[PDB]
Amino acid sequence: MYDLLVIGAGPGGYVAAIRAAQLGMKVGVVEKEKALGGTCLRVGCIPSKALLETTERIYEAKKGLLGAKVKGVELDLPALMAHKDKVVQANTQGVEFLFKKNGIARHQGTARFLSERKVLVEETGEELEARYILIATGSAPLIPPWAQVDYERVVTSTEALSFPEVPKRLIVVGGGVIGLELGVVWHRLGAEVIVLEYMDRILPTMDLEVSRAAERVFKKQGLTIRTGVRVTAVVPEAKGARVELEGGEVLEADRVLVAVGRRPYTEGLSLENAGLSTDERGRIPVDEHLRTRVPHIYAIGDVVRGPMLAHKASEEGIAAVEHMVRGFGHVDYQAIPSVVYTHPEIAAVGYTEEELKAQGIPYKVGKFPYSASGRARAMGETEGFIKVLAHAKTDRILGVHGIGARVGDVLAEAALALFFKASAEDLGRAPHAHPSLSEILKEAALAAWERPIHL
Amino acid sequence: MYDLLVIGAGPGGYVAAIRAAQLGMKVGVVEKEKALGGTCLRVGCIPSKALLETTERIYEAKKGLLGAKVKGVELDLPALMAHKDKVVQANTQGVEFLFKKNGIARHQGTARFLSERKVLVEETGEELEARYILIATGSAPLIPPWAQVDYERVVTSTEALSFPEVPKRLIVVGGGVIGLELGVVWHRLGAEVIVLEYMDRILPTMDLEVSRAAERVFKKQGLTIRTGVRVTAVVPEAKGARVELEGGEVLEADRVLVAVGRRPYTEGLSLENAGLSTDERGRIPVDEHLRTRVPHIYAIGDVVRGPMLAHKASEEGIAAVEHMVRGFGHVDYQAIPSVVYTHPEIAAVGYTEEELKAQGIPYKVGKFPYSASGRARAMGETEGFIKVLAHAKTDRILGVHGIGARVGDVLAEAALALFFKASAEDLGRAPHAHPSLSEILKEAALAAWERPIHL
Ligand SMILES: Cc1cc2nc3c(=O)[nH]c(=O)nc-3n(C[C@H](O)[C@H](O)[C@H](O)COP(=O)(O)OP(=O)(O)OC[C@H]3O[C@@H](n4cnc5c(N)ncnc54)[C@H](O)[C@@H]3O)c2cc1C
Ligand SMILES: Cc1cc2nc3c(=O)[nH]c(=O)nc-3n(C[C@H](O)[C@H](O)[C@H](O)COP(=O)(O)OP(=O)(O)OC[C@H]3O[C@@H](n4cnc5c(N)ncnc54)[C@H](O)[C@@H]3O)c2cc1C
Repeated sequence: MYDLLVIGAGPGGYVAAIRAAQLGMKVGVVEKEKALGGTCLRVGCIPSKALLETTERIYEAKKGLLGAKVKGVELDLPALMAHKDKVVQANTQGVEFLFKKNGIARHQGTARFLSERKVLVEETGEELEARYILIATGSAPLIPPWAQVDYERVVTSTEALSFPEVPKRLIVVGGGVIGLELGVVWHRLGAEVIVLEYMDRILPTMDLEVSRAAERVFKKQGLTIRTGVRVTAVVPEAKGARVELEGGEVLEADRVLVAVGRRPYTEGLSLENAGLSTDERGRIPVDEHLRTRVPHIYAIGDVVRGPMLAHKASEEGIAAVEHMVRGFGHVDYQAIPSVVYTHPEIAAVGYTEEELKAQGIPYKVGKFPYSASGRARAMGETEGFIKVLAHAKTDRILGVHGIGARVGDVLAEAALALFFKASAEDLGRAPHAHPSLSEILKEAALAAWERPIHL
Repeated sequence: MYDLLVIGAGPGGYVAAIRAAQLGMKVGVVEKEKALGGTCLRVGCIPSKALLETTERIYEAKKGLLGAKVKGVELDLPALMAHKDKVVQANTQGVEFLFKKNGIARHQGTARFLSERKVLVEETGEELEARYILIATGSAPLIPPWAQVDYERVVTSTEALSFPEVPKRLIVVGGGVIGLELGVVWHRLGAEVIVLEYMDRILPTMDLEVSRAAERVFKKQGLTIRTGVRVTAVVPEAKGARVELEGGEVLEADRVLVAVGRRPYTEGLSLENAGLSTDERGRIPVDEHLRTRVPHIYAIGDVVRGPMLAHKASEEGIAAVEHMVRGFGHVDYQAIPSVVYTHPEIAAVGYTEEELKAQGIPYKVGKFPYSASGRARAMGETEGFIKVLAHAKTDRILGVHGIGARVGDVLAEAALALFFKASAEDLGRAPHAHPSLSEILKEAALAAWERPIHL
């Protein structure tokens, strides 16, 4: 039998499988979709970043380039979508390559538990046994009952990656990362975009300061952002769709993207046959080693608690399989960055000010603006900042947060510093290339420690 | 009198002055040029990066943007140069702001030693005394006797930042960082550029594998690069200039940039009156705390040994003044990155393979290509790599090197890892955002340690 059977071939599942193979396990993977790579590769991170990177270049050329006159920039939607598809194709084929290289067996079908040690692949009729089972079934779009999604006029993120033309009017229901990113993609191509959010801010996982800054920037760019608004219905119409709000207001658009969250996905898994159940939010409860209540069955990624991120899922996959083989594993949740791939980028790592205040932890704030950065100035960027939060007594970095050009790339270093349990002093004293955006992080760190040089 | 008198207001001097004021010293600074910021801000890092960032965007638009049909792009050189000037001016005014904020006194003129403790500001006639003196006089372009520089047709980097029109043909004599960067700027604007280097490689401070890749990339972009050639004369002509090579070959061009290096600058300083002298290369010898042989006189930056980089100078400035006040101070030379701000960027930190082999240090190589990167592919980038060198016994990161889009940004993280004396395993295990160019570093690190997930 298998040593490890993995259900799902997303970031969590497929990386777990490769690591397990590296540890000497005989591994099988069941995935119901034809291509490997999960939500992230097929309809998530990869296609969305393809669209974001390319539209960003297009948008900047349309606004004008410093030192030049651009005579014309015409969207070529077939070419834009072809690039997206080619990037996805290359990535999924890469996972296939790595499975074959690492000797990982793959089954195509919906895995369903028969017992705690046996799983049916419903399509092939195969019954598979394993010593360890790793549930990595991911998530799915949350579709509230009031949202009548027809996958045409009222859509999820998947269809929003592939609109057959630019929507004259797009409404995004939900002010989270996914909807905002896709809102920006189509706004750059000429769509009038309106974002509706029930909560009193967008990007709720970010530090409040960063959420507020993000809203200002996107409004300046020309998106309409409306927080504190409860959508009561979304209904398709003949050649568009309407969005009803609490109080009677009705908005009309050509497409409406329903992006109010994602829910852990366990449909068709028959968890009950393994002696398992989901909690109130649909998650599979796990302990600190990612074991369910049945000790040889682990769960990771979007199907369990924690930030619904690809690299969160993969790190949990690594820790789970390392625990299976060695009896020890661990994920440093405080070193996992969360990034929004708009321009400017928006990011968070470690604790927000809100979380520190709630936990009663005393801290110092260090902040350095992009306006004081030589490199940012050189690029024609002036807006944004990075903020370092450090413990008031120990100087330990507790969190790093920012908004600005490439801030996600810059905060890669911040995540490393957190992983290294760095002090603000040590981050700020470390050499940083001049002139570079990393110097913004350096000065922010110095400011948290004591004082910066350049403020 | 002053506690500290600093000679030179470049990255070394001006940062040292701010740090010194922070430590409670009474500080004066003598600078002969009207504007503060030194070579770097006035005629170096800042103007060159302004030109590089802006021409990069113009050049991409000329080549075509993914998902668009782009018409021809028309250069506006007055607008390009206006941006450069505006960036420089904001940066030099920033230094003025910080001097005033920190209570640093400034003198305009050439400093010249009268004794070990007294310095004449020649143009104001002031005789200035100090407890500590910090020589941060920088460097100047190396002009070999065979190069007849008239600062019009045959020029240094300073004039090459401000050519009145795009030269139809530009020849760059010297294949180092500064010449290559400026060659690329004008090439993007339509110049036929030829780079001549005496050594058998360009970018001699890079890892040899990286130098070779750089040569291939720039040739493919359309630069002519000729290594192994000795220029024997450069002479201005009426409407151009000629470059003679050993053996009789003569090249002709509209402008010739002589960028064969920079030399430590101590002209007019009368070092001998301080009881000091320069070595054979023109450097001021210093000990491990940056003291000259006269222990209250320190020297830093381009005027002393080590990489001639702005952040190297400023770090030595911090270390020198922390030694004056506290008797501490430290510079981690192994963590200082050297970056070339072309596209793709080119970078090095810590030891090259050549240095490791020369020193007999056993090491492992880990390499991950941009071709395997999800984020890189989404951007339309496929070329380049990052390479991590780790000690064969201890797994200590010894060096990190790369070429690729934004590789300098990515290697900010590598510099931090080196500063923390971390292992390849430490770096490779750290969470990294997906999809991001930083994952290229992560996978290279894991490959150095043992094996990556994605190869
Ligand atoms: C548009 C969009 C953009 C995103 N952008 C980013 C981003 O840039 N960065 C980031 O970190 N995250 C991003 N995400 C989130 C990211 O996609 C998820 O966090 C990630 O995919 C979670 O990985 P996972 O392995 O837990 O689950 P998934 O990637 O969802 O994989 C689960 C797999 O399990 C399969 N499956 C489920 N049940 C069964 C069954 N019973 N039998 C067989 N197979 C089954 C599914 O077909 C699926 O392929 C984005 C998401 C969306 C939709
Ligand atoms: C075109 C170009 C591009 C560059 N790009 C980069 C890059 O992007 N990144 C990087 O790290 N480095 C770059 N550099 C190198 C960088 O400029 C130097 O490493 C840096 O300026 C060194 O700082 P410093 O303080 O030692 O000397 P400097 O910046 O040269 O400052 C010395 C100052 O001392 C003054 N001075 C000298 N003698 C006297 C005297 N006796 N009295 C009064 N004043 C005096 C000079 O006028 C000068 O302003 C570049 C250089 C060039 C020219």
